[PDB]
Amino acid sequence: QKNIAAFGGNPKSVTLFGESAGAASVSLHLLSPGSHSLFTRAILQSGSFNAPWAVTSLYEARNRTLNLAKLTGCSRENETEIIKCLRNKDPQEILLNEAFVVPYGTPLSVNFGPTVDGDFLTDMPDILLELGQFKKTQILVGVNKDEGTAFLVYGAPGFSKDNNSIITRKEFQEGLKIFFPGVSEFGKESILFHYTDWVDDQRPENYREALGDVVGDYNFICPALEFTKKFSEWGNNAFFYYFEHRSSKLPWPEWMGVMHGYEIEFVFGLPLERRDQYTKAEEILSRSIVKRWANFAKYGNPQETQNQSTSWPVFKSTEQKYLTLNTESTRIMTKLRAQQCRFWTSFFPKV
Amino acid sequence: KIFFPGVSEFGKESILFHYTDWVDDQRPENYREALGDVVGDYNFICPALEFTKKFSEWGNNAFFYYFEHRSSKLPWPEWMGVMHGYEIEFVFGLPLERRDQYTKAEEILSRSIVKRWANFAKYGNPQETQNQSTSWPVFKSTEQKYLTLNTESTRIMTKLRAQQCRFWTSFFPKV
Amino acid sequence: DIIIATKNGKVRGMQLTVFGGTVTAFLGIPYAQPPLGRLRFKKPQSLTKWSDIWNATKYANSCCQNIDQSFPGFHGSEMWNPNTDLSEDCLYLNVWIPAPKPKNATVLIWIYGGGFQTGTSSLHVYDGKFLARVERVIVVSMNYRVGALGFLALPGNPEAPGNMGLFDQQLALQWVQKNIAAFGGNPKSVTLFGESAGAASVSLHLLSPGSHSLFTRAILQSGSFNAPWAVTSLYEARNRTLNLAKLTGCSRENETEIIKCLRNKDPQEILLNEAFVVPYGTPLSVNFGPTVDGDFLTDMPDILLELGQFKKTQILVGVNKDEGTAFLVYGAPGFSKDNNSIITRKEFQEGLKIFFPGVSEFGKESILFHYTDWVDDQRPENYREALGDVVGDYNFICPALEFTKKFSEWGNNAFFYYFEHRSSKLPWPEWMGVMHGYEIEFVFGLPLERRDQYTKAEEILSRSIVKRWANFAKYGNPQETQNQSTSWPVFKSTEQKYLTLNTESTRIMTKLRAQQCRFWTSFFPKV
Ligand SMILES: *[C@@H]1O[C@H](CO[C@H]2O[C@@H](C)[C@@H](O)[C@@H](O)[C@@H]2O)[C@@H](O[C@@H]2O[C@H](CO)[C@@H](O)[C@H](O)[C@H]2NC(C)=O)[C@H](O)[C@H]1NC(C)=O
Ligand SMILES: *[C@@H]1O[C@H](CO[C@H]2O[C@@H](C)[C@@H](O)[C@@H](O)[C@@H]2O)[C@@H](O[C@@H]2O[C@H](CO)[C@@H](O)[C@H](O)[C@H]2NC(C)=O)[C@H](O)[C@H]1NC(C)=O
Ligand SMILES: *[C@H]1O[C@H](CO[C@H]2O[C@@H](C)[C@@H](O)[C@@H](O)[C@@H]2O)[C@@H](O[C@@H]2O[C@H](CO)[C@@H](O)[C@H](O)[C@H]2NC(C)=O)[C@H](O)[C@H]1NC(C)=O
Ligand SMILES: *[C@H]1O[C@H](CO[C@H]2O[C@@H](C)[C@@H](O)[C@@H](O)[C@@H]2O)[C@@H](O[C@@H]2O[C@H](CO)[C@@H](O)[C@H](O)[C@H]2NC(C)=O)[C@H](O)[C@H]1NC(C)=O
Ligand SMILES: *[C@@H]1O[C@H](CO)[C@@H](O)[C@H](O)[C@H]1NC(C)=O
Ligand SMILES: *[C@@H]1O[C@H](CO)[C@@H](O)[C@H](O)[C@H]1NC(C)=O
Ligand SMILES: *[C@@H]1O[C@H](CO)[C@@H](O)[C@H](O)[C@H]1NC(C)=O
Ligand SMILES: *[C@@H]1O[C@H](CO)[C@@H](O)[C@H](O)[C@H]1NC(C)=O
Ligand SMILES: *[C@@H]1O[C@H](CO)[C@@H](O)[C@H](O)[C@H]1NC(C)=O
Ligand SMILES: *[C@@H]1O[C@H](CO)[C@@H](O)[C@H](O)[C@H]1NC(C)=O
Ligand SMILES: *[C@@H]1O[C@H](CO)[C@@H](O)[C@H](O)[C@H]1NC(C)=O
Ligand SMILES: [Ca+2]
Ligand SMILES: [Ca+2]
Ligand SMILES: [Ca+2]
Ligand SMILES: [Cl-]
Ligand SMILES: [Cl-]
Ligand SMILES: [Cl-]
Ligand SMILES: [Cl-]
Ligand SMILES: [Cl-]
Ligand SMILES: [K+]
Ligand SMILES: [Mg+2]
Ligand code: NA
Ligand code: NA
Ligand code: NA
Ligand code: NA
Ligand code: NA
Repeated sequence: QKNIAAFGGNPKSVTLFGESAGAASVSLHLLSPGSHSLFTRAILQSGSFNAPWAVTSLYEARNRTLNLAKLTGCSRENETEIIKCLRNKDPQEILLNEAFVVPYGTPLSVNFGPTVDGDFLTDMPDILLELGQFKKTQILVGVNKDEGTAFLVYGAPGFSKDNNSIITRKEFQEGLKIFFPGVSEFGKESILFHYTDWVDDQRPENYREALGDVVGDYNFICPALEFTKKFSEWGNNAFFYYFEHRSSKLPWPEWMGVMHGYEIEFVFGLPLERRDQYTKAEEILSRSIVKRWANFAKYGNPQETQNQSTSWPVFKSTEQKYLTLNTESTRIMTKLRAQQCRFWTSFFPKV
Repeated sequence: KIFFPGVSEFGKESILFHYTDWVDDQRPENYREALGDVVGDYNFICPALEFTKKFSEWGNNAFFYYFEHRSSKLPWPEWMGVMHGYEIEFVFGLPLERRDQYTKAEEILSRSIVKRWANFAKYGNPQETQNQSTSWPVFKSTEQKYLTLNTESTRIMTKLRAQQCRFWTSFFPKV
Repeated sequence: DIIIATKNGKVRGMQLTVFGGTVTAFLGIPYAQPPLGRLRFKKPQSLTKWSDIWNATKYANSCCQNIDQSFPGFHGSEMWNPNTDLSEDCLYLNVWIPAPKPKNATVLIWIYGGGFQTGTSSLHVYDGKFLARVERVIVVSMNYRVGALGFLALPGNPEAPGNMGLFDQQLALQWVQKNIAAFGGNPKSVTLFGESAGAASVSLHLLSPGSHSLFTRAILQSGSFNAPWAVTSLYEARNRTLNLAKLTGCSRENETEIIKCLRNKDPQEILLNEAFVVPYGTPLSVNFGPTVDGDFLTDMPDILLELGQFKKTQILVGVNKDEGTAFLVYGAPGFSKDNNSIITRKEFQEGLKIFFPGVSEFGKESILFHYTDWVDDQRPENYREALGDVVGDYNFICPALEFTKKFSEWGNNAFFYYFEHRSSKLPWPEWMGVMHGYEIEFVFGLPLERRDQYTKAEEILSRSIVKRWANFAKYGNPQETQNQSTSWPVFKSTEQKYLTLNTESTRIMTKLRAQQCRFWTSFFPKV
């Protein structure tokens, strides 16, 4: 705000964009009254603060601060004395102990993250979202087709980047234990139930695909769609995309599909670099995404107006139109993961 | 186990789960009341409400009532409340018989139900038009208005057992 | 040790433990010159400034008032009596703030009832510490003058212009605009709330142009200014000021000479005579209350309501299931807190005489007629229940519903509740049901105190009401969003949806007391 005019920029036309925790951050700036006047609009790539990894409760937070003290020989009496001790520790001694403040972590553990501090965040963010207490502006929100797969190779039994990861029923069950460690037996059976009614050939990859869907729907896609619904109910324009292109250069194996984080290079326009070995179709998809992001930032409308492109409709409650981003045919579709999200959003929270 | 013998372990836990989140005093009758609700919702009330929704979606007028008066003469004990089958005597007008030991309020409730059933039969509209009565609204998808039948205050209400019926009607059949 | 710098100087507070946490309480901060001597009966004058640290560590003097002596030793009446010294030196206010000091907290300002004749901010059931702890709001409450000391009127004469206690309230709201940021509060997010005459006061601030910029929204618990006890006409007002003079040996010639005489009287001599300025009073008499003064209130409030001349904002409005019963034991024949109060037809008739003394014979028969068409068993309590319904519908429920309709017709969101839970601890007997004033303890979160012998279901109902009031104040929408709760719909003309508050099943219902209110609102006024 203070300096960008000197570089030829317009402080009145600032768009935030971010991916994963970076997207959850963009979403919290839409909520924080101290950020309201520092930006114009927002773009959220695979993340939002209502994802179940994004915000730590006060209770877990103090428990984690105190466990960190026990581990560093910093358990004290005066709280300000705990911190003063902690300031004397070598940064390495703090990093080494971070993983252990939690009794069981998952590959998506966020040990130290946003909290309701009464300053940045004045109330529980789900309450602010629901009651319309956020900056009124346009948003662009999206997710990748295979969000969940990247995490399976960081602890799910029977998975591996170096084979096809065909797993059994029993391995799937063990995998729900790895990803949902605090959850009751019934809570875990209910997941198995929703995701294993096969249609239907006895395909060997049934369980492998189901486990990636479980992880992506719960952690990324359903919270993104739900954030988008509630936000657009207060009258602002929203645009939703489903990214479904697997990079020709992806070094992870094929079963992992269109992974978490692998739209970013298209957004930054790396395939525009011809001397770089992306394909021609990839250059053109990146060039269209670049123009759409740029139009959204400048004009609040992510259209590509010159090349007979598919027109991107606004996302509303009720119709829930979204746009697919791929190398062949750009399509408008409706009600992404409708059945799955009813499960995660209206049933599972009760569990 | 007695009421859902063919049902999986998970199917049965899901019932326990929906019906035992207590609100909340540790009341000793919690489980007794929950088990009667389970049996009535699954077997009678949710299928009735669901039949009424689907039928009225094709354009016809429907009227829905919730009967909540316990007969002063009921020989079953009190914990059983407003039992299955014990509206019938009000519909047939037995309490109209004064020499029969129903109360005055019961004679009047039966007399109003008799007139409503009769008007529905003759005129297709179950109103009691002469005695400043509550007007019975048609039941539609979306609003789901229904009328309560009782001895004190006749009321229009909406969305009977909404949460319970979402369970029986959209989840449980999958089990 | 907690010291805050105000515009008028430093104040010191004290810390309280509440549910394993801390709240900081500043009790007894002055907000005006003591209105003594030549200032008796005048508008509150602004306060000078102190050098040194003002100690705000105990409740202050309550204002001069007659006391309820109908049931000595009985906690049901006596919990409403003042619990600090009575004095004309009573213009003080209280502040409860969360600890650690909040950054920009919403502010809730409580205005007590008592008929404009009684009441005090220091009562136990108005202690703001529970709301500050649980909801992280700041809670403010003030004392304001009541009785003749607060509402004597010779309209247009600044020695006794009328509405002085409403001006006392107004000046405390200004104190909050100027000072609350120093305590971590947001002057841009202030909600008024009040019960009974306190609610009627909140409603008059929605009408008074001098209050428009001192608050954001309003909550009205069992009261509004269109209730028939809430506003005195100019005619009754002068008659009452002059009768008061006859009684004190102050009848004079020059009006300013009447007031000067009255300023020499002992406060007791004024209190003693207050009951007699009226030829026949009822248990709901308001001898000295709001008037159309041309200053606070620029026209008859029913005219302002009807023509849309009020602050545009959200409101939350509600009533209790048995508003009328508390008043029956203060003069209705055959009633008693110590028996079941089964009364006859003839006692009911005598009771209408006690409650509607200026009303014609036909006016009284019309009431009997609307409320005694029995349905139908010859139940012995028919007449007892009918008389409480009469008193509650006329005085509280129908004026509240009517205020809510007219207000929401000008485009603002309104929420209406019907409170139907009888406290497990109620010391009044059962036939009195869900009495007037006995939601207040749920709103202030007293049952959150486990060591206090309310039930578990009561803790949970209070916790949900607390969250709803807090959300309304912060966000203008009284939802409880986390616990699968019933969603509270806005009240509109036409549908008239309202929410029930009870321990079992929270319900949305429509058209509360439709038939009764047609009677009170469209027929009875003609009588
Ligand atoms: C895919 O590989 C996994 C991962 O573990 C292995 O990596 C392989 C490429 C292989 O070279 C192997 O030596 C290495 O350990 C296999 O899962 C393992 O299966 C064994 C049974 O031998 C289990 O006891 C192991 O605990 C399990 N390891 C882990 C870390 O879970 C997996 O079976 C294989 N799948 C195929 C080929 O379909
Ligand atoms: C309920 O009590 C009233 C109130 O008056 C009485 O309080 C009682 C508890 C009792 O001890 C009695 O001594 C005391 O006076 C009764 O009303 C009274 O009824 C009498 C007839 O005896 C009338 O002449 C009185 O004027 C009347 N008193 C008042 C102040 O109105 C009432 O009858 C009783 N009702 C019951 C038991 O159902
Ligand atoms: C927060 O509090 C305790 C902390 O216990 C932890 O001690 C830390 C220093 C760290 O090393 C961590 O791994 C360890 O768990 C949690 O209680 C644990 O759970 C077990 C259950 O078997 C208990 O026996 C112990 O109290 C403790 N474990 C061990 C091995 O000492 C507690 O669960 C946690 N609260 C949460 C997650 O809500
Ligand atoms: C206002 O004016 C007179 C005031 O009369 C009153 O004198 C006061 C000092 C006080 O003690 C009060 O009790 C007394 O009533 C009212 O007229 C009264 O009504 C009677 C009817 O029987 C008349 O005979 C008298 O003028 C007077 N009564 C007595 C006993 O002296 C008048 O009604 C009132 N106006 C209103 C209420 O609108
Ligand atoms: C603890 O010590 C700090 C810093 O040394 C001091 O300022 C504070 O007053 C003390 N607090 C408590 C709670 O003992
Ligand atoms: C539009 O088409 C031209 C060629 O016809 C091409 O060079 C370019 O990549 C396209 N522009 C955008 C923004 O997609
Ligand atoms: C209507 O009211 C009359 C008396 O006023 C009564 O006798 C009768 O029971 C009522 N009729 C019906 C149909 O309810
Ligand atoms: C206010 O409170 C403290 C007591 O803790 C005292 O030191 C101070 O002087 C008091 N002021 C008075 C009594 O005026
Ligand atoms: C508090 O919030 C308001 C808006 O409701 C804002 O204008 C104000 O300046 C804020 N003050 C702070 C954080 O001190
Ligand atoms: C009466 O006396 C007052 C005050 O002493 C004086 O100012 C005023 O002019 C007089 N008014 C009338 C109407 O006689
Ligand atoms: C919500 O539910 C929790 C327990 O599940 C309970 O402790 C609390 O009283 C509730 N919160 C509100 C605001 O009602
Ligand atoms: Ca976490
Ligand atoms: Ca006390
Ligand atoms: Ca009056
Ligand atoms: Cl199994
Ligand atoms: Cl569709
Ligand atoms: Cl509804
Ligand atoms: Cl008669
Ligand atoms: Cl209706
Ligand atoms: K389920
Ligand atoms: Mg009171
Ligand atoms: Na990772
Ligand atoms: Na890459
Ligand atoms: Na029978
Ligand atoms: Na009273
Ligand atoms: Na009480």
